[PDB]
Amino acid sequence: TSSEQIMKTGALLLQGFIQDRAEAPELALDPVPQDASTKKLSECLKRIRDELDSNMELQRMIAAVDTDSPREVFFRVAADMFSDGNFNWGRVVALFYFASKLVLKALCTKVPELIRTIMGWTLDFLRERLLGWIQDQGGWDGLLSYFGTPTWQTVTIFVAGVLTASLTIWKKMG
Amino acid sequence: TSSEQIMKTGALLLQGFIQDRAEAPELALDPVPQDASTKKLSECLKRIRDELDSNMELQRMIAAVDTDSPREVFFRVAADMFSDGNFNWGRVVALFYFASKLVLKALCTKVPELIRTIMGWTLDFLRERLLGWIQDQGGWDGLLSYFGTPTWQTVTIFVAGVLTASLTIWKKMG
Repeated sequence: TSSEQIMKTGALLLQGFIQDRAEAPELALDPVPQDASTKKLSECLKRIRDELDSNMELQRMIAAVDTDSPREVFFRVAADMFSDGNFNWGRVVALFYFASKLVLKALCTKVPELIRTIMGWTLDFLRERLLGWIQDQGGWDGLLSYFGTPTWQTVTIFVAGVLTASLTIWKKMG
Repeated sequence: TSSEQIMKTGALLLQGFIQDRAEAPELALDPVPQDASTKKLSECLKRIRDELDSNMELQRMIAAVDTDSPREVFFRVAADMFSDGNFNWGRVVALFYFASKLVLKALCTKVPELIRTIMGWTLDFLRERLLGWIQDQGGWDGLLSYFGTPTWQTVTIFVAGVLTASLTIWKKMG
């Protein structure tokens, strides 16, 4: 519940979204030693991550993102997504899911320098805008509770609900 | 008219019945971005929802439901309500109205974990038993047609007619 701890687990999770699906090996980021706690979180998020991968309306919007000049697209999404001073785990999770495919959309266009670059922005944005609220949720473990074991496909609708809804605004305001 | 679309609008409407009247903010479900189409549906259902709120014979039966062990009461109602392989919008609407107050009857007994849980069951039941028929009605927009603008208080009688009639059977078969 020290920033450190939250930052730490944060990168770990973030990296989870990424390396699970897909590039100079010398600059690679050595996998972060998971333990029990962060095991169930990641075990969970990969379950979300595929229901989301399977949401087309989201996939469409995702497809509409600047595949290789995404500095601005990320920070404007992240801004709007919490533009209301509230926070739920849905929102956090989505931001993470979004960042993930930002990468996969760049790895495909083969610009691996940015793995780091994006992982940078997020965890930055984590610290600047969320470290507080998470700290005040007893840390990440709350996020498990956000996902009880039958209600997968339901929350996921609402969680894509917001992410789509925000990409969409970006899509029109330029 | 893809399941997605129908599922989507489905949650949106469902959530409409609920959050319009009334609880850990961290697990909250972020409101689903409405558009024009689903605007009139929800604009409509809230008009039904109050004529129903105002039907006492229904309110009585509603009062007789297990306030906090409702897994079975819901699925047995939903079963009987379409136990005849026919479908009208009245029936659908009522199922939705019922689920709504199931929640409000639980929020009052302060068990907010179940918001999700019930929203789960319904949209499940939506998919398994209704996605077909709605798909074959050109989707939800048909439901508007079920409610022409003078004949409010009439259909509502028949719509409560069925819902009461089904709770009633549950009330006796145990």
